Amino acid sequence: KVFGRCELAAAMKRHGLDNYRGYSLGNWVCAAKFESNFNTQATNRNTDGSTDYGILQINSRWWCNDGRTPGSRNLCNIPCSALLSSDITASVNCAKKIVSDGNGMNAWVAWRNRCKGTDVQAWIRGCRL
Ligand SMILES: [Br-]
Ligand SMILES: [Cl-]
Ligand SMILES: [Cl-]
Ligand SMILES: [Cl-]
Ligand SMILES: [Cl-]
Ligand SMILES: [Cl-]
Ligand code: NA
Ligand SMILES: [Re]
Ligand SMILES: [Re]
Ligand SMILES: [Re]
Ligand SMILES: [Re]
Ligand SMILES: [Re]
Ligand SMILES: [Re]
Repeated sequence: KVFGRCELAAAMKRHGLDNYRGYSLGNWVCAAKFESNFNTQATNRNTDGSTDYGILQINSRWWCNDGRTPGSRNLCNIPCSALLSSDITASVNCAKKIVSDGNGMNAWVAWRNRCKGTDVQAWIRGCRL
């Protein structure tokens, strides 16, 4: 599913991401924009053989199991395929674990490089929330 901006903001808010670990909703929408272009089915294979999955491009080296990333962990205790669903529950629950692990949203390189320090409120501007 390719979400619209405001639609994703509302869903992320229903799923408890607004101000989660202190990160306002716009940070999460911005991250999703630049990680996946709001496409829940986005995948990206990395040169190390791990793969990134879903709206927030969560990586199989640490967070989910895809059966083809040797020596990896599955710290979110999910199949990576769950991160591709039109329902964002699995991606949100895993993202909550990732953002709590020490480095905040810097865990998403695209967030650090394209959202951090910017007017992220613009991503939710005008949306019915
Ligand atoms: Br609902
Ligand atoms: Cl947009
Ligand atoms: Cl915001
Ligand atoms: Cl594996
Ligand atoms: Cl394969
Ligand atoms: Cl699995
Ligand atoms: Na894994
Ligand atoms: Re909803
Ligand atoms: Re909010
Ligand atoms: Re690995
Ligand atoms: Re943080
Ligand atoms: Re701001
Ligand atoms: Re809401």
